[PDB]
Amino acid sequence: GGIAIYWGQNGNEGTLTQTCSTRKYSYVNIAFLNKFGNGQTPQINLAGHCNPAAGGCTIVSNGIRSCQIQGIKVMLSLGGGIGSYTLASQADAKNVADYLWNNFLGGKSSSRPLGDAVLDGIDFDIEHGSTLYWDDLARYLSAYSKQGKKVYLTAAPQCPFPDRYLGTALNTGLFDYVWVQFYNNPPCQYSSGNINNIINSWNRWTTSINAGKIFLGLPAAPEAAGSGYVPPDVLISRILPEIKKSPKYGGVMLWSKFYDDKNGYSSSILDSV
Ligand SMILES: CC(=O)N[C@@H]1[C@@H](O)[C@H](O[C@@H]2O[C@H](CO)[C@@H](O[C@@H]3O[C@H](CO)[C@@H](O)[C@H](O)[C@H]3NC(C)=O)[C@H](O)[C@H]2NC(C)=O)[C@@H](CO)O[C@H]1O
Repeated sequence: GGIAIYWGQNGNEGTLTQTCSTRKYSYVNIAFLNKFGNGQTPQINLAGHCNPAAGGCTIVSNGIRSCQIQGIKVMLSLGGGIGSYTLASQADAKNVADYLWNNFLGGKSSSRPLGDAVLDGIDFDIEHGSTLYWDDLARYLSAYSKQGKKVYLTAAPQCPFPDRYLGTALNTGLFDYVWVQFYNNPPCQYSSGNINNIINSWNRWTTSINAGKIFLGLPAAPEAAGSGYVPPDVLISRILPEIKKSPKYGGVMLWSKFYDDKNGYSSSILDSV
């Protein structure tokens, strides 16, 4: 399969064009539209890469076009660890789907934040806030595919099955790629020597949800998460031999481009995925 990567949360990690030109990733999730819902004006946060006021982040459409011409899929990730995002009602789900359509996908807005490129879909990295209406947000975004171009739906649930924020949304069957985060969660992640908490968790997910492909989400360096790091040699010798048997295996997802560069994790595992 391929490597999905999160880009956008450290200004020293290189441009989106530098990231796609690496030829290591097949999917890039742009990290974070971290404020929306509840009448808030939506705001994208891309750390030190650019300030979105007055179209500062509009240069990012160059990197999106570059990645797409190389067949890389590019999603805008909603959520993240830090932010006031929430949906207050089903009406709010409609209003947010609307904004996302016109500002990031095929609708139209004078003020598109990342510029004129049309992203491939929306990633759900919902970690806190309401557990409600995310299934409605996924339905309203799917319905836009009926106006000709396909909107991809991905989700990054953390590994406790079911995810309290994303379980109802995952049960619709509308998601294309699900990259389960097997880190910062001791009961389902790797701890030295023990591979059975992560494999056993992998089994609950690949047999329970109705989705296109499931990926093994990992931290790219011991510094990228509080816990959950797996050394390259353990991943390749002990975990991937078992999870690649699954027909739903899609590949591996890595939290952050930034850490991946410092640690050379992709460079170590790219042919085994
Ligand atoms: C271990 C890990 O990856 N943790 C992630 C957090 O880093 C991340 O929060 C973001 O942190 C970065 C780095 O401190 C923030 O970037 C700074 O942003 C300001 C403007 O907001 C900018 O002036 C700084 O230059 C920029 N620093 C750099 C090096 O680019 C960024 O604002 C934080 N993001 C948010 C939403 O607040 C969070 C995000 O959820 O994820 C952690 O996992």
